[PDB]
Amino acid sequence: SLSLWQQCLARLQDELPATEFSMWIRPLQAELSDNTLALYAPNRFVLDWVRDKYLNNINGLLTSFCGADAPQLRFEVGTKPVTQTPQAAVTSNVAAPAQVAQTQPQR
Repeated sequence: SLSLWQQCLARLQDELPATEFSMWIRPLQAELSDNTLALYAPNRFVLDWVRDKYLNNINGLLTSFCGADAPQLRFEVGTKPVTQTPQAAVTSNVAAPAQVAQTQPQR
């Protein structure tokens, strides 16, 4: 019924008139990990900012809710990066030893 993010928002808007959070969260995408509220922003700037105020607020609530269950928060820039490149290699080897020959008889 209720989601961490949602609560975090209302809590921040209820704790104080600070509506800024609504600007540094609306365009962002929060992710619940059953105990970790991540935040997806278009850049790192927003993250630092949000983690500056939002964090404090959220944390206070997480503990104020239960304390022994107070989860954590995460921050990142959009979705993870992408990878895709070729691969190859080459090797070699050369050799050609020898062995002297002699008997050296006696008398």
